[PDB]
Amino acid sequence: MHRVMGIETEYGISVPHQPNANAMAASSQVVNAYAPANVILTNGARLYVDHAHPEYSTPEVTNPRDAVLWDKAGERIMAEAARRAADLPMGWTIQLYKNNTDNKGASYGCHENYLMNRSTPFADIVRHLIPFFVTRQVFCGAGRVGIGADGRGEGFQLSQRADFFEVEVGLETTLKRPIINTRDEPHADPEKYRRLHVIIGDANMSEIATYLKLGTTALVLAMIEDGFLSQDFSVESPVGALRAVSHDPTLRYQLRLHDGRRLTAVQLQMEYLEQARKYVEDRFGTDVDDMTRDVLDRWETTLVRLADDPMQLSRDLDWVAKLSILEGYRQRENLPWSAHKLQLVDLQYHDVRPDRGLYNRLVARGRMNLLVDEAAVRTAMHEPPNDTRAYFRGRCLAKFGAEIAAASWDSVIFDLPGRDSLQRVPTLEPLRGTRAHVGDLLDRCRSATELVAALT
Ligand SMILES: Nc1ncnc2c1ncn2[C@@H]1O[C@H](COP(=O)(O)OP(=O)(O)OP(=O)(O)O)[C@@H](O)[C@H]1O
Ligand SMILES: [Mg+2]
Ligand SMILES: [Mg+2]
Repeated sequence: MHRVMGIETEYGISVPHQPNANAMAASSQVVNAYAPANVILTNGARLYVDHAHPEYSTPEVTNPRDAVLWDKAGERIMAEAARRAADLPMGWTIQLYKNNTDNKGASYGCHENYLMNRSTPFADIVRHLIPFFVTRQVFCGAGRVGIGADGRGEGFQLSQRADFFEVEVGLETTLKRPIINTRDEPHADPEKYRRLHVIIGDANMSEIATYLKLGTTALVLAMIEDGFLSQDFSVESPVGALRAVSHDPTLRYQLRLHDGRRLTAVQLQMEYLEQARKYVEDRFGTDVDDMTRDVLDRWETTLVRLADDPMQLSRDLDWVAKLSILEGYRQRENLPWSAHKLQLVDLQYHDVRPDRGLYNRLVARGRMNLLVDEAAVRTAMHEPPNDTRAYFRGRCLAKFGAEIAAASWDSVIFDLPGRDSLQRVPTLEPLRGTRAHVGDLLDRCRSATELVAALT
């Protein structure tokens, strides 16, 4: 399938035995440790400090798989960065967790960006997106021990971010956290593209969960752009139903719909599913991508698997995988969900360290289904996507990085010796500046000045 998307994960950061240490500082020390604080990677990825958290923004990708690949790559990058921070003269040993909460009452988001037609009514987006985002935590939920933002509430939930959203629509602020974020920063031609900023998702360790999160959403976004959805999935008290779903790991609870019909999160997801199948069949027909049908079947299988038993998905889904780890401890040690150990286990699951990370052990123990190979994940660290402008950005920093004064999604600003003014080549088109467009040019160009000349 093809959708221009990206995943910006704000990594949970902690400094052991460092009450004095500042998040902004620790978050910066790690981002600066990888430099050899906004840093653009050869990956086309972005490393920077955001909200006092180290953040990794994948390069722009055209599919949920590559998004998975370059997000995962970000984990390896975060781990490496944190290790280097300890190697630096500054002694800080920084723990990084890919998670949405520190269980202290603080919540940092894993953002998913999608490129949509600007012509797509935002009202239709909100209408059909809200119900989807509320109920997608079934597979997407990283899982969280403790209920409510404070986490003092005894229990296990699907979503780590669910308790942190008061409002359904609006701009994301420090005080309020909307389900549907109103911020439009396309970083692409504004008339042609709208960048949908999805803040409601939990950062997933599981490659499948991320795949489904991005894939299913991408599907739903397609139907919204084609105005395919006839019905209204809108839910009364979506923000409440959001938490409700998260708060029920059994997924028994049904949402109340403005049409009056009652459906569980999974049933509602199935509604989107068959609608998604019905949409792709109508449009794609036989030409449908393998990945589109893969996301389709994985979405259907998951929802069916979920309905029958959640735990059979323990290899695929974070919240189920974690729940597996958690229920084990509980049965073995007879611990209530109020047990602090369960929270440490919840947190440790997201630990970026290969040895310490519970998800990472599961992967090493073969307890998780991977959608991508570690060999590719490694390459995806220094190597950008070929199908996106990230290629031009990434390759430039690698070869021309020395001559580059600044880079972003919007452009790459070179400094050419002999030119008093900085030369800016904007990457406005996410789909341009790919391996095909700039690939040869970047191979031939001996210098940035030579490259800038070719582009001009
Ligand atoms: N045109 C686009 N369409 C879809 N996704 C995009 C686009 N441009 C960038 N992205 C994605 O957005 C992420 C970069 O987001 P960034 O960390 O800069 O946050 P932001 O969008 O500036 O907002 P904030 O700084 O408030 O989080 C990348 O992971 C990338 O994949
Ligand atoms: Mg960001
Ligand atoms: Mg963001």
